[PDB]
Amino acid sequence: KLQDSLDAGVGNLVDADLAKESAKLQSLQTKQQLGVQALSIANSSSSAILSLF
Amino acid sequence: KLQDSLDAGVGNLVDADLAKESAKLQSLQTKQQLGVQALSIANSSSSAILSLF
Repeated sequence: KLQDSLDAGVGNLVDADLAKESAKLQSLQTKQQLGVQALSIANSSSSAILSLF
Repeated sequence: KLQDSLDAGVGNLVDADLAKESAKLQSLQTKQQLGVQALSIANSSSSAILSLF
């Protein structure tokens, strides 16, 4: 019984809550795609100077 | 485990950060179009002498 309670306590300390991690995974992937699009916009923004001459 | 760690370290030493490279590609290409236009404006400048005489 003592070894069982000790394993359960170590698990309470280290083990992760996978549901919260799945939520942050989805939000972060969507944020990454938005960041790639924002980077493409930032590259495209320079082009307007080209036509001025 | 040691093989994987050594490979990851060499990869840190040599791998490129591609997103900054795409941004450099865009800014550089725009710089070439503007520079070609500047070279054309430069070639234009000598024309006025034919009118002056």
